[PDB]
Amino acid sequence: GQLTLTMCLSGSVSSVAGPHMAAWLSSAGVGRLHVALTPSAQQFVTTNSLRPFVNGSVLTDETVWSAGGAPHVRIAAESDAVVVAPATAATLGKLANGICDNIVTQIVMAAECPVILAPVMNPAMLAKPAVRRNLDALRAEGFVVAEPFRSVFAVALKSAAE
Amino acid sequence: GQLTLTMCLSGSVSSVAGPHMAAWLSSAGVGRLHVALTPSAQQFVTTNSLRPFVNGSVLTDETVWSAGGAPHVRIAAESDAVVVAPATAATLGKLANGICDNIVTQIVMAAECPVILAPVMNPAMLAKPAVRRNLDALRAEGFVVAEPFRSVFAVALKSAAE
Amino acid sequence: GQLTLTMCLSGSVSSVAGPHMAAWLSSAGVGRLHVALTPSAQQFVTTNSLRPFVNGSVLTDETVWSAGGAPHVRIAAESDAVVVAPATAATLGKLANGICDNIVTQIVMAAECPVILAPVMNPAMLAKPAVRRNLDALRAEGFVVAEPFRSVFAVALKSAAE
Amino acid sequence: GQLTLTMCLSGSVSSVAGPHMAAWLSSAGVGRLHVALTPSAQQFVTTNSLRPFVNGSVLTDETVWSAGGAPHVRIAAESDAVVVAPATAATLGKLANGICDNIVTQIVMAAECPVILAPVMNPAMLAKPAVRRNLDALRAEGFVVAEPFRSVFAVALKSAAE
Amino acid sequence: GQLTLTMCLSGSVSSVAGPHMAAWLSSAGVGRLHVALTPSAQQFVTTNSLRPFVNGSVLTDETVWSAGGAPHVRIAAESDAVVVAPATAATLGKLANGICDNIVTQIVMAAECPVILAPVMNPAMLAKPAVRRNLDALRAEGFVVAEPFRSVFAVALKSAAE
Amino acid sequence: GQLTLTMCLSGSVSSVAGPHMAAWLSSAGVGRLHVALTPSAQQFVTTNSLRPFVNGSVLTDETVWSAGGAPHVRIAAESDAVVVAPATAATLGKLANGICDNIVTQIVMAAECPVILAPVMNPAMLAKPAVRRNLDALRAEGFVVAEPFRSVFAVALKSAAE
Amino acid sequence: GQLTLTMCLSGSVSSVAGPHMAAWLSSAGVGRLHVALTPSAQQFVTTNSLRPFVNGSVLTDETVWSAGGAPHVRIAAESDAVVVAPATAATLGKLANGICDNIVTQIVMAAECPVILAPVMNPAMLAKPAVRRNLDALRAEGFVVAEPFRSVFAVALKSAAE
Amino acid sequence: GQLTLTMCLSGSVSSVAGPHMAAWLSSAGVGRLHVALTPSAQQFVTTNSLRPFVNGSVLTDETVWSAGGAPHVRIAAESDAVVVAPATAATLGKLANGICDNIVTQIVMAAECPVILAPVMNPAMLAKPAVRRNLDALRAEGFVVAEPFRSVFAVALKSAAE
Amino acid sequence: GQLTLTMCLSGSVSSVAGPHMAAWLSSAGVGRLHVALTPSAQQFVTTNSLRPFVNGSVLTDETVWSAGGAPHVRIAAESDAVVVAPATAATLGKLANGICDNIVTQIVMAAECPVILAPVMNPAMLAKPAVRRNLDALRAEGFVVAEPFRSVFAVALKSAAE
Amino acid sequence: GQLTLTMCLSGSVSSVAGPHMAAWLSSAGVGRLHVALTPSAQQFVTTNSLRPFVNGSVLTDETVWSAGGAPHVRIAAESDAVVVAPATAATLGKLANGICDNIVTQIVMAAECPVILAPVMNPAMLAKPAVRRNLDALRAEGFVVAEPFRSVFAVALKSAAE
Amino acid sequence: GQLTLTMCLSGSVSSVAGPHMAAWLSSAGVGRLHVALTPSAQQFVTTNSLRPFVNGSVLTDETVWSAGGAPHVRIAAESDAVVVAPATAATLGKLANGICDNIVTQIVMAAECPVILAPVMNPAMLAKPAVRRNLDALRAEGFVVAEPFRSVFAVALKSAAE
Amino acid sequence: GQLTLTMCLSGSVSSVAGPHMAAWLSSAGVGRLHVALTPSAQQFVTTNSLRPFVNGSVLTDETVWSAGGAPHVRIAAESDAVVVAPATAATLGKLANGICDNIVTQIVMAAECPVILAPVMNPAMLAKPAVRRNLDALRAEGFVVAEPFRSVFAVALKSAAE
Ligand SMILES: Cc1cc2nc3c(=O)[nH]c(=O)nc-3n(C[C@H](O)[C@H](O)[C@H](O)COP(=O)(O)O)c2cc1C
Ligand SMILES: Cc1cc2nc3c(=O)[nH]c(=O)nc-3n(C[C@H](O)[C@H](O)[C@H](O)COP(=O)(O)O)c2cc1C
Ligand SMILES: Cc1cc2nc3c(=O)[nH]c(=O)nc-3n(C[C@H](O)[C@H](O)[C@H](O)COP(=O)(O)O)c2cc1C
Repeated sequence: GQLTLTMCLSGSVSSVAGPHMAAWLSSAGVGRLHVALTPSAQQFVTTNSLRPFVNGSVLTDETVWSAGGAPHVRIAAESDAVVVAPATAATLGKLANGICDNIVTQIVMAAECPVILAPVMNPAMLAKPAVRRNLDALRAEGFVVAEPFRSVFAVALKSAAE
Repeated sequence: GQLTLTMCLSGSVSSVAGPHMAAWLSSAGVGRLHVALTPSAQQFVTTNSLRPFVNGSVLTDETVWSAGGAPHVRIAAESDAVVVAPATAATLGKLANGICDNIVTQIVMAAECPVILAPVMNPAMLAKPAVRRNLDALRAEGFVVAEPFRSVFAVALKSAAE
Repeated sequence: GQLTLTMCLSGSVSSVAGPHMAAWLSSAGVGRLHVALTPSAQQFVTTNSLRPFVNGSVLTDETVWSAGGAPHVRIAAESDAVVVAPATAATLGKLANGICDNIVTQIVMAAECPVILAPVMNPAMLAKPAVRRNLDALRAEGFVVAEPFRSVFAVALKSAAE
Repeated sequence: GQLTLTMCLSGSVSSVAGPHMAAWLSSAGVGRLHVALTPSAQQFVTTNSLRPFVNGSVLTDETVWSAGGAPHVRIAAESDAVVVAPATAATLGKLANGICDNIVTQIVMAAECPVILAPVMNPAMLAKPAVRRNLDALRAEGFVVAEPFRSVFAVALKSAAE
Repeated sequence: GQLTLTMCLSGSVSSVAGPHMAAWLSSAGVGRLHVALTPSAQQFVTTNSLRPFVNGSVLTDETVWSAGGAPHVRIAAESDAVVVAPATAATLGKLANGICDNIVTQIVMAAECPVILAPVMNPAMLAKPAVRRNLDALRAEGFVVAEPFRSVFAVALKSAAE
Repeated sequence: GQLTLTMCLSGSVSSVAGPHMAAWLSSAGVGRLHVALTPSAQQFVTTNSLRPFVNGSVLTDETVWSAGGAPHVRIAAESDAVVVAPATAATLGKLANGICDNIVTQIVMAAECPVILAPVMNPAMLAKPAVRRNLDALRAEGFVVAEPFRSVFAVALKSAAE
Repeated sequence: GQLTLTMCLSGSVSSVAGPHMAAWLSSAGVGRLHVALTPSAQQFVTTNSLRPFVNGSVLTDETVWSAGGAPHVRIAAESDAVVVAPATAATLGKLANGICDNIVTQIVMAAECPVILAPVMNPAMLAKPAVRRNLDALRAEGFVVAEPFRSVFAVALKSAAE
Repeated sequence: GQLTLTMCLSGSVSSVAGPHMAAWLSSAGVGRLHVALTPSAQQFVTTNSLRPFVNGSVLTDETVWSAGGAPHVRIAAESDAVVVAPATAATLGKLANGICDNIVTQIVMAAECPVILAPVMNPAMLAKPAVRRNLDALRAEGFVVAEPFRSVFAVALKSAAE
Repeated sequence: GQLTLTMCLSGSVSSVAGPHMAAWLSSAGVGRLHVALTPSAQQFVTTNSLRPFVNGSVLTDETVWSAGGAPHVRIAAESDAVVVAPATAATLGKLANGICDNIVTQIVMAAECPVILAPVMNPAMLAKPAVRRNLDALRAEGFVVAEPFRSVFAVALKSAAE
Repeated sequence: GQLTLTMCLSGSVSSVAGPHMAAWLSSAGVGRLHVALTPSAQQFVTTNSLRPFVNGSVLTDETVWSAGGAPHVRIAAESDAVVVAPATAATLGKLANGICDNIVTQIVMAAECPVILAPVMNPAMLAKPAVRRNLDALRAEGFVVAEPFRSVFAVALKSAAE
Repeated sequence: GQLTLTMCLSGSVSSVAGPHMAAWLSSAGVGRLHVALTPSAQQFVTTNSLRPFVNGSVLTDETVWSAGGAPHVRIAAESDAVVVAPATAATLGKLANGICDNIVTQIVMAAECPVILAPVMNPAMLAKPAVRRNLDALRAEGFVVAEPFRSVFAVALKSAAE
Repeated sequence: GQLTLTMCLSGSVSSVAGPHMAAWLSSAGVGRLHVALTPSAQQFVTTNSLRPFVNGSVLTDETVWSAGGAPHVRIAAESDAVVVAPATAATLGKLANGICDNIVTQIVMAAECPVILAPVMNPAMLAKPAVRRNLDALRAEGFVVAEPFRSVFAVALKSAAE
């Protein structure tokens, strides 16, 4: 009802569910919804597919660049929860190592609200030691790592209540 | 099992469900799946979001132009059913009046298999006389008009059996 | 005074009068004025020539695409009258057959307010049977067809009162 | 001898015969020959392949746009016959419904001379009800529909005599 | 009747009246009409909106560059009057100081016929000392400055008689 | 506190101080701050370097063109002082001669508030007669010429009080 | 029946007959047909006009570049005859002097099968000494020079039998 | 003989040896050879220099993007060994930290076969602590790190046997 | 007086004299003057530098391509003399071997009037055997080779008299 | 011998003599020669036509922009004379009014050496009052105005001696 | 005096101080100054704003790419100190993990001189565990981390003395 | 030791050995090394792969064009030997016939030092009469033709000694 939730989409084909998830959130209590995309995510989701379901901003690296300022960092501050779903190995690896080189990773690293991450990758990657350690680091950040999607957004909304 | 189905996507935001529908069809009996997009549909679905679920071709006007030939018309001939879902007012209006100016409308007008159409538009358009008459014309073509999505593909698969 | 009027411009050289008409409307009672252009209309009118006289939006297909959403359909809903003046043979033919492939035709087909159309073409086209039938269809839509420009906007403003 | 004939080419591969037909006409009595192409026709014929055989204009949508004015409509007025050969389903459908959205359809709808049309399409389209009705409409226009190419231009030249 | 008049358009929104003025002149005695545009004027008028009313040339900086030669200077020589209407502060300032950096200013400075100028600007500029002095300089050139549009073209046509 | 100040930046390397000056003004009483750039100034300052310190608009010629309207002239009207700092020889020369060919010069010539100018150039230019006369003209305009930067903005803020 | 024939097209307007010739060959015994174009030939023939009649490859310099490898040289090796028809003066001159700077000349110089060449040029070139000598050189290569088109392809098919 | 080997090339000038190495492998027992390039590697090797020696795919980020799907991940699965040679500091650092942001790093992190890495960098980097730790991490992945090129491919082929 | 002369310019820096030579010819008896440029010549001469002195056509490869037809070959036929001055080694080599791959070489090889050539190159090229033989071939063509510029055009004008 | 001379070229067709003049200067005593072009001058002279005769820099606005710094102002300081020949009305007007908006005008206004200007324009401009006054202003600058080209460079070289 | 210092600028708005800092260094003892920018830094600083104060090179990724070679690595070797100020979270994270994917990170990782880093970020990032660990890693590299700008360059100059 | 050698690379895949050969030469006595590429060679070698091994210039047609002047001809003059290795059929054919249309062929034809050529082509071309004659012509030029690569550069270095 009174919640501002920011949804982040990574370069996984699962992010085609973005518009469906945004509608699920919109067609429920969520007051403000924001969506941010990594560059790779834009090969699987278009911003025009998200805008009809998103009463906040739909942010890409190009959108934020041409607008100037740091509107994404304002949105991080204004969020009661930030969800990265799907979260690719690459995005998890960047967050785990503090390398915020796009708008999605900058939003997460600027956020002080609960952060829920939903890793998605082939299990030929999810058991690799380097990925295990990244999940360890992400969890030391205080982030919630939901291994292995409506269940994910339920946990985010609960955390956003407090 | 032994069926070749071609799915067509129109410039409605509902066509973001394309990849989910293609996976539903793929994760079932369908043997060959093809997908064709109108130019306007590409603002809502990317071809890269469809390709992982489509063991046939993913066709756009640009894809077919640069390849040369009429591969879409070969695919129409090889199809046991053609589904347009969603079908915009514009696409319904073009088919209803024999104006096949893109690959999607050319596939439908070349097809001799069952054709199932799923109109999607605001009801401020669906009760307009011109749209009613277009649906009359589409139905005189022998096309199945499913007013007002898994139910739609079920009817297509039944017709494709005979 | 309390009226929202949307003016649509077609690919006829007569649409160079757009800015003059918008000023006439603005320099009178009209409360909100919107203007939409077909792609062909943009070879005869620039958006920058309209903006100084238009306190609402000036919409083209490119403007609406990059903005995302359906702001033109919101504007159709918010309009007390929609005027297409000039209305080319091509635009009349598309409306008459329910083929809304640009923002102007989508606005008209989404509108539930009075719609006034001002055909403009060489009389070598206006007596062609196909054009006569299109005008028949447009008039069955409930649209007001003003054969053969201030008089046109007067009729629109009267209808918008009720 | 004293005749001005305008030849129109549609997006069918048969329009590669354009240059051969223009030479046949040129290498005979025809006094002025003009040629107009639809955008789709330009994937099958180049203007440079036509110009050596055409003592009038070779018109495309881009040619006419950059030149300004309506030189194609002047050419329609100056023609003693207009031939569309090949005429695609799409072009026939547009003419049949009064939607002149390119230079070829504008020339036909502006012409007051005899108009001869040569449909070309797969018979999976030519027996479709919507195409049958379009041919009915084209023939109510007074156009000569030559179902199912030198024979076509012979009929055009006879009509141009009166 | 026997007069050649060149009309120049500046980067003021008033130059949208260009096509209407050209038709007024054309729909009267004027024998040859030419039109030239500054680059800024092209954000308010298109050349395609002028060409149907202009039996001479419609000149822009790009048109003249790609054509080569100085066709605009030939047109200045062939003119019985040159009208700049509207004349922006910038164009007045350039003429007043002999800086002909575009085709419009080159036409005026090459002309030996009567030159009529119609300043248009917000009165926050027209009382500025620098603009007053520019008008002084323009008038020392022998130009007719019509402070503060059919009346303007009437004065030009009278001067062109002698 | 209650002041609207517009800062203009010219094509001098000194305009890299723009962001620092905007922060100095912002980190003080100034209520609304606007910034406008000449095209040459954009080789030394980016708009993204200014936006974080500017609670009004950051205007370039391209920004204003694509937005349509004259938002810069609205901003001139709404300003209690306009500062050009640095002011190049070229910009001083244009203002001095009433040639407002970009957004910065248009803002100054439209402004009725105090105008403070800070010339910056090599003294091989500042003693040239033509530049001396331009400063004479600028000062006859009522502009404050601060020969030969915080001191400049102090004078502007004092004048803006009345 | 069992023959692989490669047809090469040069920058002569006669190469518009390419699609007609390819259909003649296809609508006969020829088993594999390949077509290669010089860059200049592409101003007279499009690849999309050839592809429907060509069951092998349609090769241009750009096609081969982006594909990588030397697929044209594989096709030369696999050919039972190579026909250049029309063969321009420029292409004849390059072959005659061993300068294979495009895909067409590389195919001929790599071919070990019979090579049939059909010169086409104005007789103001065909009697020039330099062209006579080039034909001498081409014929010393073992190539068949058919001075001065179905007859040409008949000779090629006979040679391909042995 | 029966082995599928994938060779990866990084942005080191040493990757100009790629084509020579691919020929060495091809001119030996290797059955299927694939090559993948990082974006930086393409300033030192062209894909056209590799294709003649590579009977599998030559993959770049652009190649895979436009093709859609994950053909590189299929190739990782089908490989009996993956060699990165040369492996830059940047590529080693990305693999070491699970950041697969290009096709080369995605292939390695998806591979379940032996992975052999050949670091190449100035020793001013190879003794840096951060690089030492990356090599530690790479070796904990089970990768073979060949400090400090035919010897490297020999070790890969031995591992691929089992 | 009654002569049509075509001047050709090659990629030598000496062709900057083109405009001066065209004026010399124009400021004398020459009735029609045409100028053609090789692509390399356009790095040393612009067409806009020639047009003011040339009452015929100024032809480049791009000019002729976009115009369609063979206007250069018409100009060759209409010429009483063709001069190539300067003539580079490359252009001499192409003519000598019948390789007319640009508009300049096509004009010469189509011309039946006297042809005068003025070689210009470093003497490190003019004594090379291959260049000597090319001059032998050019002279067997009947061309006049003026080893080693007003004197050259005098010889051309004398030959053009007969 | 020991002199550094900078030659400036304006947008007059006379600047095609630039390369000839630079060679005349080079083929004499001049030690360092620099050349600068206005943007309009580049439609009549190419930089590649000047470079072979210029042992200093050949400067355009684009050259200086991409290089950064003010190399043209360094060259002004290092010059013993600066010649503008031809000097257009526009360039004279800019210098006369202190508006150095390109590299050529910046060089002149930065120069402390003798400056020689050679006006070139149609006498329909040279007797205009505004141009007369500009020449008055140029001469008050201390510049030498050579009304109405080797004679011009002789005067410059004499002044450069002192 | 005898020192070569390389200054690196990251994608923080603080890097607009780059030109001011370079002038401070230049207007002091520093003998050679170099500046390198990350791609993101170029949205806040232009190279043209730095060049006037930098007697060495101003390096970007594009500059180094087009020049070829590794001039940045030569500059790293020639430096007595390298300062990254501001250093973003992203750049710190890359250095901390040995991922030198741009010219700035390559310069630091190649440098054997003292390296001083000035982190700049919102404290919502500087207390994140992943950033703390990166600073730990940077400091294990021997780098000087100046938490939380003239003071920073003072420490760099002291270290460069030894 | 004291030798300047220029290496030329043709459009053969063998030119990928360019960087290895340049290093072999550099890692030996050669004092100055230059490298020039044909346009086709750039699909197989990048300039950035050569620059690290080349202490002279790496020249392409685009490099030389944008630089102006004839730096390649200066390099030809300064060379003690010029090697073309590999030399394609096309490049051999051009040299053999004096057609220097790119920088590589211009360097060879300008060179007065020993010239060593290493033909590389499929033997389906090397026994063609036209290629045999080209080798005859190349050898009459005094060039050394090394039929059928370190051995080639050894012969060049021996000749360069005298
Ligand atoms: C956000 C958005 C949603 C739209 N949804 C629909 C829709 O659901 N049904 C429809 O007929 N048109 C819809 N339109 C309008 C169509 O996109 C438009 O008519 C288009 O030209 C259809 O093109 P196509 O039928 O060739 O795909 C929508 C437009 C926008 C901007
Ligand atoms: C073919 C041609 C020749 C011209 N010749 C002159 C000339 O001789 N003198 C002049 O003042 N302007 C001449 N002009 C107009 C100038 O090019 C125009 O004023 C231009 O903007 C000058 O720019 P610049 O002074 O910055 O070089 C000519 C224009 C054209 C198209
Ligand atoms: C993959 C490939 C390899 C080639 N190898 C050769 C070759 O080894 N020798 C040759 O003469 N031509 C070869 N060619 C053809 C040449 O690239 C072609 O003739 C080109 O225009 C030569 O240009 P250049 O001599 O100006 O560099 C090859 C072409 C391709 C696509």
